[PDB]
Amino acid sequence: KVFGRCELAAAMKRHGLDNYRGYSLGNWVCAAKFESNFNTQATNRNTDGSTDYGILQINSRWWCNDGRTPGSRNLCNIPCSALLSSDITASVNCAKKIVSDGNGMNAWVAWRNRCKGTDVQAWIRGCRL
Ligand code: NA
Repeated sequence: KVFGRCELAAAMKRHGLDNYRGYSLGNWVCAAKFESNFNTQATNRNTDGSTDYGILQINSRWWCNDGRTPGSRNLCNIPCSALLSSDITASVNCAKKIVSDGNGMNAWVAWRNRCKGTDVQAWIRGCRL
Protein backbone atom coordinates (compact mmCIF):
# COMPACT_ATOMS: atom_id res chain seq x y z
CA LYS A 1 0.00 0.00 0.00
CA VAL A 2 1.20 3.49 -0.77
CA PHE A 3 0.01 5.78 2.00
CA GLY A 4 -1.00 9.41 1.69
CA ARG A 5 0.92 11.73 3.95
CA CYS A 6 -1.97 12.46 6.36
CA GLU A 7 -3.27 8.92 6.25
CA LEU A 8 0.13 7.72 7.44
CA ALA A 9 0.37 10.36 10.10
CA ALA A 10 -2.99 9.23 11.48
CA ALA A 11 -1.96 5.59 11.45
CA MET A 12 1.26 6.37 13.19
CA LYS A 13 -0.46 8.49 15.82
CA ARG A 14 -2.94 5.72 16.51
CA HIS A 15 0.00 3.29 16.97
CA GLY A 16 1.66 5.51 19.60
CA LEU A 17 4.46 7.09 17.60
CA ASP A 18 3.67 10.79 18.23
CA ASN A 19 6.32 11.88 20.64
CA TYR A 20 7.59 8.37 21.14
CA ARG A 21 10.91 8.81 22.94
CA GLY A 22 10.49 12.51 22.20
CA TYR A 23 10.20 12.33 18.40
CA SER A 24 7.25 14.31 17.22
CA LEU A 25 5.04 12.78 14.51
CA GLY A 26 6.49 14.84 11.67
CA ASN A 27 9.81 13.13 12.27
CA TRP A 28 8.32 9.68 11.62
CA VAL A 29 6.43 10.88 8.55
CA CYS A 30 9.57 12.55 7.19
CA ALA A 31 11.63 9.38 7.70
CA ALA A 32 8.96 7.24 5.97
CA LYS A 33 8.84 9.63 3.02
CA PHE A 34 12.49 9.39 2.36
CA GLU A 35 13.00 5.76 3.32
CA SER A 36 10.13 4.27 1.27
CA ASN A 37 8.15 7.11 -0.38
CA PHE A 38 5.31 5.83 1.89
CA ASN A 39 5.21 2.40 0.20
CA THR A 40 4.90 -0.48 2.55
CA GLN A 41 6.30 -2.89 -0.11
CA ALA A 42 9.63 -1.12 -0.47
CA THR A 43 12.73 -3.29 -0.32
CA ASN A 44 16.32 -2.38 -0.88
CA ARG A 45 19.46 -4.57 -0.74
CA ASN A 46 22.54 -3.37 1.08
CA THR A 47 26.18 -3.88 0.11
CA ASP A 48 26.64 -6.23 3.14
CA GLY A 49 23.89 -8.53 1.82
CA SER A 50 21.27 -7.44 4.35
CA THR A 51 17.98 -6.00 3.04
CA ASP A 52 15.83 -3.14 4.26
CA TYR A 53 12.04 -3.72 4.39
CA GLY A 54 8.90 -1.75 4.42
CA ILE A 55 7.78 1.74 5.14
CA LEU A 56 10.63 2.44 7.56
CA GLN A 57 13.25 0.35 5.81
CA ILE A 58 14.07 -1.92 8.72
CA ASN A 59 17.22 -3.93 8.19
CA SER A 60 17.57 -7.72 8.28
CA ARG A 61 21.15 -7.59 9.73
CA TRP A 62 19.61 -6.81 13.11
CA TRP A 63 15.85 -6.57 13.30
CA CYS A 64 14.05 -9.25 11.33
CA ASN A 65 14.60 -12.62 9.75
CA ASP A 66 14.63 -13.02 5.98
CA GLY A 67 16.41 -16.39 5.77
CA ARG A 68 19.24 -14.92 3.71
CA THR A 69 21.33 -12.67 5.94
CA PRO A 70 24.01 -14.90 7.47
CA GLY A 71 25.08 -14.19 11.03
CA SER A 72 22.25 -11.76 11.51
CA ARG A 73 19.93 -11.21 14.41
CA ASN A 74 16.18 -10.96 14.61
CA LEU A 75 15.69 -8.51 17.45
CA CYS A 76 12.01 -7.72 16.65
CA ASN A 77 11.27 -11.46 16.40
CA ILE A 78 9.46 -11.24 13.07
CA PRO A 79 9.83 -12.37 9.50
CA CYS A 80 10.98 -9.45 7.40
CA SER A 81 8.01 -10.00 5.16
CA ALA A 82 5.63 -8.92 7.96
CA LEU A 83 7.14 -5.48 7.50
CA LEU A 84 5.70 -5.21 3.99
CA SER A 85 2.07 -5.46 5.09
CA SER A 86 -0.52 -2.74 4.47
CA ASP A 87 -1.05 -3.01 8.22
CA ILE A 88 1.89 -1.00 9.65
CA THR A 89 1.63 -2.48 13.17
CA ALA A 90 4.73 -4.71 12.93
CA SER A 91 6.87 -1.90 11.41
CA VAL A 92 5.81 0.52 14.14
CA ASN A 93 6.31 -1.96 16.96
CA CYS A 94 9.76 -2.74 15.62
CA ALA A 95 10.64 0.94 15.04
CA LYS A 96 9.85 1.54 18.76
CA LYS A 97 12.51 -1.05 19.62
CA ILE A 98 15.02 0.47 17.21
CA VAL A 99 14.57 4.11 18.38
CA SER A 100 15.04 2.91 21.97
CA ASP A 101 18.39 1.19 21.14
CA GLY A 102 20.74 4.12 22.00
CA ASN A 103 20.96 6.32 18.90
CA GLY A 104 17.38 7.55 18.70
CA MET A 105 16.26 8.21 15.10
CA ASN A 106 19.86 8.52 13.97
CA ALA A 107 19.42 4.77 13.25
CA TRP A 108 17.62 5.89 10.06
CA VAL A 109 20.28 7.37 7.87
CA ALA A 110 17.65 9.20 5.75
CA TRP A 111 16.23 10.80 8.91
CA ARG A 112 19.65 12.04 9.92
CA ASN A 113 20.47 13.38 6.45
CA ARG A 114 17.08 14.74 5.30
CA CYS A 115 14.85 15.33 8.30
CA LYS A 116 16.98 16.11 11.31
CA GLY A 117 17.23 19.81 11.99
CA THR A 118 14.50 20.65 9.44
CA ASP A 119 10.94 21.91 9.99
CA VAL A 120 9.47 18.39 10.33
CA GLN A 121 6.12 19.73 11.55
CA ALA A 122 5.60 20.59 7.80
CA TRP A 123 5.00 16.90 7.20
CA ILE A 124 1.78 16.88 9.19
CA ARG A 125 0.54 20.42 8.45
CA GLY A 126 -3.00 20.43 7.19
CA CYS A 127 -3.79 16.91 8.48
CA ARG A 128 -6.74 16.12 10.66
CA LEU A 129 -5.18 14.41 13.66
NA1 NA B 1 18.09 -11.17 10.48
